[PDB]
Amino acid sequence: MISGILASPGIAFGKALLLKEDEIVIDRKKISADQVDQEVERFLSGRAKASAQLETIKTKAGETFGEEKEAIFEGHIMLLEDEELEQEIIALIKDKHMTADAAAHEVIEGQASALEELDDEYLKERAADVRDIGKRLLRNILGLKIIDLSAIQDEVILVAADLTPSETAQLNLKKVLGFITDAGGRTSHTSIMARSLELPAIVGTGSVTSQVKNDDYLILDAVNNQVYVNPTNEVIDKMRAVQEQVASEKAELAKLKDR
Repeated sequence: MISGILASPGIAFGKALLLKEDEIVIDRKKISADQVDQEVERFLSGRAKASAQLETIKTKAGETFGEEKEAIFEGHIMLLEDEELEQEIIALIKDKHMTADAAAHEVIEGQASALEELDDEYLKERAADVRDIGKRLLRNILGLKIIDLSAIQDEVILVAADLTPSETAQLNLKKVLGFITDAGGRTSHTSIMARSLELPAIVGTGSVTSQVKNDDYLILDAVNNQVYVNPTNEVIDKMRAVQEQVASEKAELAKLKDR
């Protein structure tokens, strides 16, 4: 079947919520000196909103997990406000006649690749987290729609190949019944949420993200390390009784202490 790494015990039932994102496309058209002024406004002005959005998330990381994680997000903000990167990005637009989205991606292309050459869990993770900062800037300059994961109204299971610390830091723990992703690794941030929250979870799904679609009915067994896809009603009744029978057994244990 599908055997994952089992993060925490606990049976849960819910629909599959797949997170689908459209790839970002960069425009490589060369602009004229007349539109160059517009690129700087979108860039300088974009930082106005990006600095604010990233700044708000920074607090969520501290109010959600504690000051220990808040320091990591504070460092990312320093990169965006580095006066050094600003001069380089501005020069590329005016020197190479590149669009703000195009010039910005070039700088981000080397910042991420450079961090990958370091063999440290902190610096390496910074490579992936830094790339995320560039994606946020690109999404704001083009006015791309932003997915608000905190606006979920139906409790369901969250399924994704992997979540980045920023997305996990802003995830709403009250609207998600559990997490099931295909990132079985000690460095998987999703696994860390499960250990601190002890909520039932799995990460070594392997390739379930490539075999399930949003709205699929999934049962998390968190007992024998197996997930059921498209289970029959007869099978659902069998699993529903096992988890529920456990809750009733706890009440009976209180009466067995007097004999």
